[PDB]
This record gives sequence, structure tokens and C-alpha cells, in this order.
Amino acid sequence: IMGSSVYITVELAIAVLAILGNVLVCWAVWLNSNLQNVTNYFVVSLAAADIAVGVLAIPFAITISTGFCAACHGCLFIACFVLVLTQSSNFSLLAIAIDRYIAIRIPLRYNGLVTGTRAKGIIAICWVLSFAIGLTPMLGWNNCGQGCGEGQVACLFEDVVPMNYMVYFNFFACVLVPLLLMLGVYLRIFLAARRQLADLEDNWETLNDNLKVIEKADNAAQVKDALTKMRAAALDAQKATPDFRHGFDILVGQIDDALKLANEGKVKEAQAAAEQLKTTRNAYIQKYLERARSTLQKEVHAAKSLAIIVGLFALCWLPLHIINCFTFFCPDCSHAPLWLMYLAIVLSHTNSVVNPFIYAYRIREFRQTFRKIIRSHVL
Amino acid sequence: IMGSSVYITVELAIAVLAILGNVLVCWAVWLNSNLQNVTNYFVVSLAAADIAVGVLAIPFAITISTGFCAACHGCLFIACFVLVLTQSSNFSLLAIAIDRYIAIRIPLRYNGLVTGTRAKGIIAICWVLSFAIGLTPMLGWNNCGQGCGEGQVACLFEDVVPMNYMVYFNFFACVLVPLLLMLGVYLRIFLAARRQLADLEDNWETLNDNLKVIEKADNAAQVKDALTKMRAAALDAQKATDFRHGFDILVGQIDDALKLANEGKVKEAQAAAEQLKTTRNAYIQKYLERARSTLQKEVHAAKSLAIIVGLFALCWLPLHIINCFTFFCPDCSHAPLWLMYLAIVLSHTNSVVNPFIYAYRIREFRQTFRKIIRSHV
Ligand SMILES: CCNC(=O)[C@H]1O[C@@H](n2cnc3c(NCC(c4ccccc4)c4ccccc4)nc(C(=O)NCCNC(=O)NC4CCN(c5ccccn5)CC4)nc32)[C@H](O)[C@@H]1O
Ligand SMILES: CCNC(=O)[C@H]1O[C@@H](n2cnc3c(NCC(c4ccccc4)c4ccccc4)nc(C(=O)NCCNC(=O)NC4CCN(c5ccccn5)CC4)nc32)[C@H](O)[C@@H]1O
Repeated sequence: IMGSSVYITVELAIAVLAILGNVLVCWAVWLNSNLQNVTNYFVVSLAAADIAVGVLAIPFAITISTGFCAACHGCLFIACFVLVLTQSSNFSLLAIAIDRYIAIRIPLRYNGLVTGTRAKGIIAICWVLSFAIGLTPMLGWNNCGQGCGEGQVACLFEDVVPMNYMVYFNFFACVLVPLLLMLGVYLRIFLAARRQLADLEDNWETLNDNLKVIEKADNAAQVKDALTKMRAAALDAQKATPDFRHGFDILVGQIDDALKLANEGKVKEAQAAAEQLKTTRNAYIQKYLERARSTLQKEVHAAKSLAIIVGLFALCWLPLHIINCFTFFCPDCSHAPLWLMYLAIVLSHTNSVVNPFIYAYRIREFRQTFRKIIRSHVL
Repeated sequence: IMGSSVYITVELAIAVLAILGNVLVCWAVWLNSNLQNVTNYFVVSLAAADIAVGVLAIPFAITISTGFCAACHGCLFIACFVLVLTQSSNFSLLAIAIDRYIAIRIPLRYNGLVTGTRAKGIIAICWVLSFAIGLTPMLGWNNCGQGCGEGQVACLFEDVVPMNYMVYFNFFACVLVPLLLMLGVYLRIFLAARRQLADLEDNWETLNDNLKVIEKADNAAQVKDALTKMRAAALDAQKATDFRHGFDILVGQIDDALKLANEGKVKEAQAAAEQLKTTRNAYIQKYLERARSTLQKEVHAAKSLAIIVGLFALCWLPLHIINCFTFFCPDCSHAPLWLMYLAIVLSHTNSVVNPFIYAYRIREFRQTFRKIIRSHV
């Protein structure tokens, strides 16, 4: 088999999975109602760019690996467009990553900040900078101011796109920063799930232990110390908690009634009051947990969701762009074989097509809507 | 006197200093034919943007300080437009600095790359960049999501333009990046002189010595050893650089001096080598004339850049340095009213005196400014 026939056969397959995997998501949003929220409009817009990446961009990238006699400013257009469409995916994916940062770390402000209005404008900002970075060489910064005769060059990417443009401008800004942002967004969401866990479990253990002491502590002032450490832990739990505000005002009250029952000879009532506030028997503690729980198990999901996206985004775009930097800074030294460099192109067009499907299939509601269309409309 | 009455007074004074000095720069380039090159097209293009700053941006950046009752997207439009205008003064100053980087370190490809079509193009890139950045808040990244009633905010800058836009985005990319680039441009040009200076003052001295040897050089083959060093030095000088014609004859004359030196020393070596002394050496004399011309030409374009960078950092730093302090440390100590407003005036001063000082350092500009005065006056 040829070296070009294999590239095109594989490269055209990704274009199919591009359109297929992203219209199914574009199908599940148009059908299921509980998926039409703000977060998933970005998935609609990312899949919309991904379909433009599959329909229009991948054929324009195969066009570039041929190198036929064509005019400069025309062959420049082809390379600018595949740049434009590959800018849109990395930018729309960045919007989903930042949206998850808002609804998870700043939840009491998510409604009045990410409405349907600015979400329609955030995507409009992504596509505007895609056409700004994209159509930059067309306005001068290209490589034909001065084989096929006059006016016609070999239509390859490195021939019409300046390599310093790809090194200094395109990579450093449209792949590096978008990755270092989704990195910092994943990290601060990951770390947020780690701080909420350690303080809840430690507060918890102090409550059960102290109530365990008090119940089994007697003939000493240990009860006074145990109530003090219980009060402090309930307040630390109040600082993080926001139902939960009302219930915490009452837990503080029950510790005071506990301290008022610990005050005058009512040592058994102080033990009863520790039983009032002991986990098993407190309506407010149990309510406090399920909140502090539900957020943990939910945003650890959206943490691993980002861990998979960043782990896939860095994995796909860097090989193509790292090879670029060696060609510009180290052109005397060694290259990569003729097959390994085209794979760096294949991987680039993978992240731009299989990203909206991974985070979709990781959510249980998208996983149930997909099955309802495959069994019904497909068959 | 008022703290606001002096603000608009000082601001309007700067608005005129923009108008005159840069129309003067454009008055000069339109007169002299030899000023109509490609680099001074970037100086006119920059001088044109600084005229717009004093005509539109300064009247807009004052209305922004009043904090008057107006709809948000009306104060946004006044606030995004001042971000589009100051944008193009730093991106056109960047184009001058990039142009001066090419002409100095890569001169054998300057005219074949920086045509009037791509200079018409590069400037368009700088301007299309500004709209793509300045009109980001108008596309959503503003402040009126959720005094004067409903829908109308106190038309201040920080009331319509976010601060994560003016730190995470507008400073990181439109003050820090443009300034650090022109810093590296100055750095690579400043180091270009020391390397073109050394290897020549090396080649020249290696050449002076061996012939000064050859003059008082003894009988025997020691004269032949000295010629071998001169040939290698002449090859090094030919490597680092009409002109290429004079070296092949020079290399030809050293080989002409070589065979004669291989056989009879006393008489054969003296004629050719003595005419390789600067006096009877036409090709060395043409060669030294070029290096003397190029060396102190790029240093006056290196000091011209240390000034362009120094003036640029002296003004666009105090504004965005305070922007970062109010964004990453809003609780801690503030800069007072006048000092924060001074930083606004600073960032507006560079926008009216930056093409000037650079153009005024050009000697062809300096005569064209005095010819305008005597004719007008
Ligand atoms: C969000 C941003 N979006 C993008 O960046 C998108 O733009 C595309 N792209 C981005 N850099 C691209 C890029 N660098 C060029 C790079 C390279 C070339 C080929 C394959 C991978 C990378 C290169 C390396 C070495 C020399 C020149 C360029 N070469 C291409 C693109 O088509 N090559 C297909 C057609 N070329 C070719 O047959 N060359 C042959 C290969 C062998 N000889 C080599 C190797 C070493 C030295 C000299 N000769 C040169 C001729 N495409 C790119 C890509 O599809 C991205 O998705
Ligand atoms: C391509 C780059 N282009 C540019 O950067 C241009 O855009 C303009 N600009 C860029 N950041 C700007 C910027 N930050 C706001 C910053 C500041 C404010 C005033 C003066 C200098 C800097 C600030 C600091 C602290 C608090 C809020 C904002 N404030 C203004 C601009 O007009 N203030 C005039 C109208 N506001 C005001 O009276 N507030 C008062 C100031 C005093 N109280 C303070 C200070 C501390 C704490 C509380 N209260 C707040 C209200 N203008 C800017 C400026 O004209 C630049 O030339």
C-alpha cells in the first residue's frame, strides 16, 4: 500500500466520525429537553465547529498534503481556512472548560453571569478570533512576496504559512494558552474537590469522636473540652456551608443547649444533648452532609471529565506543533520520519472531532438519549 | 483648582501635541521624495494612529472619567473605542520595530519581502488585530449583565470594561507582548553590532599584522606562512558578507602573491603584498567603507529602539501595573486619585511622542521639519 493512500484512507475516516459523532450530540440536544441548558449550548456550538472541521477542514487539509501547481494567494486561502476551523474547536472547547469552572466554584453567581445572552456572545468571540488568527497571513504575513512557472507554487502548508507564524503566533497563543487555561481550570476544580473533602471528614470525625468521648467520658472536665471542640468544628462547617444555613443556626443552638444542659448537674442531659447532636440523630447534620456530598461526587465527575479533556487535548495538538518548533529553531538538526509527521496531522484532526462526544458519553443523561436514537431512528 | 479641571486641561493639551507633531511627521514624508521608503511608511502609519488618539480617544477617555448617566452599551461603545485606538498605536509602533529588525539583521531579503503591498498588508494586520481585541467586550465580555435609574450606569471605565479583560487579556497581550517583542528587537540589534564589529576588527588586525610582518618579514618561507593566515582571514571576511566582486579579486591577489612567494622571496613577495596595504588596496578600502557605514547606522537605530522601548515602558506600565494591583489585590493600599489619573496621562503621552522622537532621530526628518517652519512663518 502507498504512503499517501493510507494517509487519505485514515484521514477520511476521521472526517466521517467527525460528522457522525457530532450530529448525534446535535440530535440529543434537539430532542431531550433536560439537555438544553446553558452548558450544553456550548457542546452544540463545539459540535457545530467540529462538523465544519469534518465537512470543510479535513478535505482542505488533504488538499494541502498534495502540492499541486496553484497560485499563491489561492493556496493561501485553503491553509487559512483549515486554520480558522481548527481555531474554532480549540476555542469552543475552551468555553466548555471555563463554563464548568463557573458552575462549580462560583455556583451562587452562575445564573446571573452565564445567561443565554453572553453564551451566544462567548461563542461569537471564539469564532471572531478564529477568523482573526486564521486570516492573518492573507493580509500580508505570508510567503510569496517574491517548478510551475511564474505565479504558481507547490501547494503545501509550510510553503504558504510562515513557520514563525506557526511558532511565535499560532502555537504560543491558540494551543499553548488554551491548554494552560484548561490546565489551570482542571487543577483549581480538582483542588477544590480535595479541600472540601478533607475538612468535612475531619469535622465529621471530631463530632463522632467527641460525642463518643462525652458518652463514655465521665468524672472529669473532658466534657467541657469536648463541647468546645464540637462547637469549633460546627462553626468551621458553617463557614464553608451556605436548608443548610437555617439548619446550621439550629445546630449551633443545640450545642448551646448542650452547653446549657452541661451547665448545672444535668450531666445525663449533656450526654443526651451530645446524643441530640450525634450524627445518627440530627436532621441538620444529615442535611449538611448530602449537600457537601452531592457537590463532591458531582464535581469530581466534572473534574475527571476535564482530566480526560486536557489529557486528550495536549496529547493531540502538541506533536504537530512541537515538530513545528524544531523545524524553525533547529533546522540544521534532525527531523522526524515521513510517516511520524503525518500522524501528527492525523492526531490534530482527532481532538477536533472526538472531544464533544467524550464529555457527552461521560454524562448519564446523554448516554440514555444516545441509546434511544440508535434503537429507534437508526434501525 | 480642581483635580478634574486639571485632568481635562492636561488631557486636552496632550490632544494637541498629538495633532501637530504627527501631521508634521506626515508633512515631512509627503514632501521629501527620499523619505518615501517602506520604513517611513510605517512611521507615517504610526503617526496617523497617534493623530486619531488625540482626536477621538482622548475626547472619549475624558467622557469616560465623568461617570455620567448613560446606557451601558453606550458607555461600552465609548470605552471599547478607546481600547481599539490605543491598540493600533502600540501595534503600529510594533510594526516599525519589526521592520527595523528585518532591515538590520536580514538585509539581503528586505526589499524582496517588505514591499509596499505587504506594508499595506502588515499595517492592516495590526488594525484588524485591534478590532478583534478591542471589540471583545462589546461581543459579550462586558459588565452590564447584572444612581441613574435602570439600564444606565455611571459612565466610568471600570463600570463597562471588566478588569479580568484589562489584566488576563488586554495587558497580557497588548502591552506586555508588544513591549517585550520590541525589547528583543533592540536586544538582537544591540548584539548584532558587537559581532559585526569583532570579527572585522579581528580580520583587519590579522591582515594588518601579517602584511606589517611581510613588510619587515625576513627571507625564507616565513613570508609564505604569513600569507596563509591572510588568505584564511580574507575568506572569513568574505563569508560574513559590487562588494563580493572586490573580494574575489582580493583573494585573487593573495593567490597571485602566493605563487611568487613560493619561489623567490626578496623580490616577488614585496610587490603584490605591499599593494595589499590599505593604500594600494582598492578592494580593502571599499570593504572598510561599508562596515563603517553599516555599524554606526544600526547603533543609531539601536539607540533609537532603546528610546522607543524606554518611552513605551515609561507610560503603558503605570496604568496596567495599577490595573493588576486593583485586580489581584483590591483590598490592599491604593494609589491616590491624582497618581492613578497620572497613569492615564502617562499612557496618553507616549501615544503622541513616540513616532516623533524616533522620526526626530532620523536626520532626513530633522531637516524636513525646519523647512516647513520658515515657509509657514
Ligand atoms: C489550531 C491551529 N491549527 C493548525 O495548526 C492546523 O493547521 C495544519 N498544520 C499546522 N501546521 C502544519 C504543518 N507544518 C509543516 C511541517 C509538517 C510537515 C508535514 C507533516 C507534518 C508536519 C514540516 C516539517 C518539516 C519540513 C517542512 C514542514 N504542516 C502541515 C501539512 O499539511 N503537511 C502536509 C504537506 N507537507 C509535506 O509533505 N512536507 C514534506 C515532508 C518531508 N520534508 C521534510 C522534513 C524535514 C525537513 C525537510 N523536509 C518536507 C516536505 N500542516 C500543518 C494542521 O492540519 C493543523 O490542524
Ligand atoms: C490598548 C490599551 N489602552 C488603554 O489601556 C486605554 O484605555 C484607558 N484605560 C485603561 N484602563 C483603564 C482604567 N482602570 C481603572 C483603574 C484606574 C482608575 C482611575 C484612574 C486610573 C486607573 C481603577 C483603579 C481603582 C479602582 C477602579 C478603577 N481606568 C480608566 C479611567 O478612565 N478611569 C477614569 C474614571 N474612573 C474613576 O474615576 N474611578 C474612581 C477612582 C478612585 N476609586 C478607587 C481607587 C481604589 C479603590 C476604590 N476606588 C474608584 C473610582 N481608564 C483606563 C486608558 O485611557 C488607556 O489609555
